[PDB]
Amino acid sequence: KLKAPLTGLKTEQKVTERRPVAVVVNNHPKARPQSGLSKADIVIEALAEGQITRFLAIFQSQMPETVGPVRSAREYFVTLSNGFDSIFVHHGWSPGAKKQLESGAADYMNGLDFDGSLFWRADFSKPPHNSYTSYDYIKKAAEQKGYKLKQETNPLLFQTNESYNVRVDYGTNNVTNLVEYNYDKKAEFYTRSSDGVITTDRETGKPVAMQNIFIVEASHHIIDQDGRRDIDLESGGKGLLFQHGNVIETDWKQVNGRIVPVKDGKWLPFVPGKTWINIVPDLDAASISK
Repeated sequence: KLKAPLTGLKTEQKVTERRPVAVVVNNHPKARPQSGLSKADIVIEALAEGQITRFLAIFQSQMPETVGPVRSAREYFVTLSNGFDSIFVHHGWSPGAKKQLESGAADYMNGLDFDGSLFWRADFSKPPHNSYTSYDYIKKAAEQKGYKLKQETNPLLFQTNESYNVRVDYGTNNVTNLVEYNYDKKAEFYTRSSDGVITTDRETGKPVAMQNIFIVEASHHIIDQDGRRDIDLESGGKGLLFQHGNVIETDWKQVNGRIVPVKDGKWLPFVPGKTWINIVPDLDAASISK
């Protein structure tokens, strides 16, 4: 029947009203492999702690069992979550993020408040990379805060040979953080790996697969005395779009809280399926390959 808003794939009527759930997911080496990333429609990676990146996994067409490890919230993540007015799930936060959310920026769930009940601690890992929750517990937390679980969200724009792969380097002089996306002509999708290991979902033991790689160049600026940096996600800018082994040079503008790829005065559509967005402070961090 109808299609899912964030994937463009057909689904059942009930999902059509399932409110998006955006979870901040730990991407520190010790947090891999994470749980539930294969069920996310959109996953956004961006620099968080030092040279370490962090994810915002947005679920809508598919809800995960357990998801995590959960990590601290950042302003740019609150902003990204809001592009879909999603229930914001996290654990801890930066000063800016705190005031933002305490100012009513979004319906949130802080691991701080449920650590011990709706949020649990994994025993095969140590803090603070052992913090998880589940869609079932997330619902229970919504039932207490009076958060609406059903709402319709405006869908993304989807469409109806060659083969280029891409790598993204976040690391610096001494620290390394390499992400690679390899297209599978046969499978007709991309595979991911970080620091040399293929990105899998601990919950399935299977590699995650997406149909769009969207590299976005956004200004990273320090706005803290400790050095914390923010990411200008409103000024628009340039980026790269990889789909079907193809590569497309593009720009991007923010349209209603969403980062929209636009080229020659028009929105570029996405291929139905999962999408992975990589925010980088320099489009130079990316490198394609045949």
